[PDB]
Amino acid sequence: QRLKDKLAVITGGANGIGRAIAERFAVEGADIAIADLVPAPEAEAAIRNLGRRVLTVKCDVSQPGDVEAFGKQVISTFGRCDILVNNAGIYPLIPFDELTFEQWKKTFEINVDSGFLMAKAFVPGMKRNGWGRIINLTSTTYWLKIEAYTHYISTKAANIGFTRALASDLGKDGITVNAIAPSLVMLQAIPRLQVPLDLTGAAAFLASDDASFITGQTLAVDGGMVRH
Amino acid sequence: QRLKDKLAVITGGANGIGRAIAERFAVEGADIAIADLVPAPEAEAAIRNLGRRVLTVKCDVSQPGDVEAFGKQVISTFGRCDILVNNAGIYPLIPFDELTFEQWKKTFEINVDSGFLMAKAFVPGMKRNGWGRIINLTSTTYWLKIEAYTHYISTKAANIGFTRALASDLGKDGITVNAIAPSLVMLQAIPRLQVPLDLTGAAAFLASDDASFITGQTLAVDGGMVRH
Amino acid sequence: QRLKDKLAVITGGANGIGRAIAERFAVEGADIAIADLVPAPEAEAAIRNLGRRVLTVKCDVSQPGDVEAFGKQVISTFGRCDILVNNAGIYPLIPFDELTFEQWKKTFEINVDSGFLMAKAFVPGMKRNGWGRIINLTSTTYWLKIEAYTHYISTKAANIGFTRALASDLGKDGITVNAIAPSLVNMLQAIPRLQVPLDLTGAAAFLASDDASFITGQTLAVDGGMVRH
Amino acid sequence: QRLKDKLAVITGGANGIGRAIAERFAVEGADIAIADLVPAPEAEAAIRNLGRRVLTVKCDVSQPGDVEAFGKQVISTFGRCDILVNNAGIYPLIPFDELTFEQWKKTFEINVDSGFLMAKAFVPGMKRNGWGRIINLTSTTYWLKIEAYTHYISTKAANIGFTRALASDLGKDGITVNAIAPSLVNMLQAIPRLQVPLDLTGAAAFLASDDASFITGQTLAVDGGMVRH
Repeated sequence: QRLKDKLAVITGGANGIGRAIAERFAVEGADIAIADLVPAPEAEAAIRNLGRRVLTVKCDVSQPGDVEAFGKQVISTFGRCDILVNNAGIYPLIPFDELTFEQWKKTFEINVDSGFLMAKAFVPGMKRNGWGRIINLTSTTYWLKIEAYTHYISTKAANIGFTRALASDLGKDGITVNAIAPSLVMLQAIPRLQVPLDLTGAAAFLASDDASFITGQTLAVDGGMVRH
Repeated sequence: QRLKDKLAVITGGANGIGRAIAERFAVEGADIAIADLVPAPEAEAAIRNLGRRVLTVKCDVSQPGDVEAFGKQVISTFGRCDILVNNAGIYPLIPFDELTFEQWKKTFEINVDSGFLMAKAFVPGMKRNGWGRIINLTSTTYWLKIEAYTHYISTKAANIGFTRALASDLGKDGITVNAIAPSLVMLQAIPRLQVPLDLTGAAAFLASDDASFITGQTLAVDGGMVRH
Repeated sequence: QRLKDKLAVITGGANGIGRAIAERFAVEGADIAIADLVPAPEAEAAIRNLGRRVLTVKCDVSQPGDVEAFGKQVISTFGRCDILVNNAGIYPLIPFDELTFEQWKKTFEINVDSGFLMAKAFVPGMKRNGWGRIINLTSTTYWLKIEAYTHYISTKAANIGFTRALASDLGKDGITVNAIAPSLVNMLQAIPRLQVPLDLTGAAAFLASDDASFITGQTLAVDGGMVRH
Repeated sequence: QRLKDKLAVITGGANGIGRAIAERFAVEGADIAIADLVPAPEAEAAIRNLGRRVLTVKCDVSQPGDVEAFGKQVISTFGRCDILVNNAGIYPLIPFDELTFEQWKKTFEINVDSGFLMAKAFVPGMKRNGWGRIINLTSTTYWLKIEAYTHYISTKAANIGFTRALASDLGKDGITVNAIAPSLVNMLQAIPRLQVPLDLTGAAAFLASDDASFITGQTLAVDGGMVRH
């Protein structure tokens, strides 16, 4: 258990990749705090069945108010967040001539602001303790030619810039900041369909002390399609 | 005259790199339209000295209303915009601990929303004429370890995402979308400081027929410091 | 023990990073085969102390004859090779105006040909077993402005192309091919302290495990956050 | 006439992209020196028709003797070499299990050594005069998942490393070193149409001109917007 006595936060952790990472971290000894719009009964039962503590909060991660309240709550309950996984995000297909400023803005609020708001809430606790991990979810579409995702790819690129820049800011405090880039769901080197479990090993590795000298990096886990 | 009979819009073109690019484009034969919060007397004089037309409009490129008005004025005055240079942007140094959500948002509104708003205003005209050029200014800090620029580097990264994704959406309309990455102003291969004129060649190149098959790319002009 | 019942080959494993990776792999439960110019008594003792099998062979990894002989010996001795770490390499500083074709050629033979020769020797066995891991050591100097390394950086870039192209070739065989980029032996890093061999071992073990079965053709920089790519 | 009174050398300039670059440089005012295994009658005609001087030398760019002799002849003929375009190279499709060390080696000798040998030949003069442009041709396959090109992609990656490292070595001497990555020749590109030699000339002329004095160590992909780096 590489994450023993650690409290990990996963946004959008009620389902999909978010939940997969949450459980993997729990398996590795970490207690869990999930922030999402919908309830996470499944994740909660699986995590508790592992003997781990878990808290689920209904929250709109794009709203400063909800994130501040979520942060206070997580701090009151577990006292501190050691690992922050910014997984929350939307990816609607929208042709450029139909893309409105409102849709564009909404995409940034959910995909980018949430990671910033969450960092503001938990970095202080990490700095005080001299150890921390922040993992941002980006996308391989960042390196691919694909239409109707101008708003989406712009935010995913922002996630990488956020990762690199924040890593520079927090590197002296024992905190690493990295990103994981899954495919958006032949062109891959490994002819296998991607599944959430394919990303849990990388997340666990990055959140462990086996990667303490690794920060500001983006690790693509996609069967070898993109190269960077 | 690689830019003969074309109207180029340069946001934040009153000074610095924006101004240098505007004048070079004029030298190449293009009429100019500048969007900025301040007047551009020096720029106008240089452009008119080249026998080219110029229009400078007081405009807050981050505000939908201003951009929409700016767009109608440009179309009414020149009929169309063939080249859009999204150069406008702010880059204040702000340590993460000091960085607020308001400053974070403001940085995105100026550095990222502007490019989207301008594209929405001028892409229709380019598509109709079957030719267009959009050049986004980003920053080499995107690949550098430098503190106090989490907000800034996140937008600079978004600019690249925007470049790559929009390039894919408009590639079939005869419009190319590229980005130029100047350094922020020993580590360089070329031992001398960067000056505005070092970037004009690349901009004129990307805006001409010599680069009609180049799109979605990011060109670094920094004396050989970053490599990507 | 994620590497239990695995035979891992480490080139240039008698010292430094090579030796460190070999020992960590042994800790993970794998047996070890070392190819190097000099003997590896220290590494062998540490590996045996962990209760693992270890073989060291005098070998110039740039010579096809040597590598071929090394391959046969490893296969005979362990039955197979599941993990190949192409660590071997040199990095002499040589100003361009002083760099000769002989030196340039020598740098490629050791730094690039070794990895190719080692792959030709162990890939068949991996393909047959339907599982394999190849890890190539490159360098962050690949993304850095630094003089007197035109030969070195050229080979380090080649290591990456090799990594990417071979990953494509073997993607259907259950074999992944990735690279690790350490800094070349403070204020320029996000993490201030100096890099130590142990900083790379965690990354090597991860890539060699099932935790990275869907990861291939990638280059992982472990340098305290200096380079970004 | 951005290249007015310059002497440019283009390896493999008898046909395809090489020739296209040669003719464009001639259009921009430069005299031409071509190194290739075959004659360039079509190229020589067009260039002389542009009012420019041209020299074509039967030459195997992978051999030190040939290159050294080519350099002396170019300097002896024009008294200078301001621009070097390392365009020569081969790209045979070869599955990994069939790729031999000999094939691997030959691919490096032609695709990589040639660039080095030409630099040693012309860099001294560029440095002495304090102005120079070196342009290396690489390939977008460097960033693409594609099989049977392990040898090829490894050399194309070497070209980028060479470009980056040499740029650092020559940056203080008024010399820039950059690379152009054309696609190896529809819906995979942002601009659907097929790539043609002319698509690369604009970038070649740009980099070799004074419009790119502050650009060095970079790789410019010209492929219709397929790859992104």
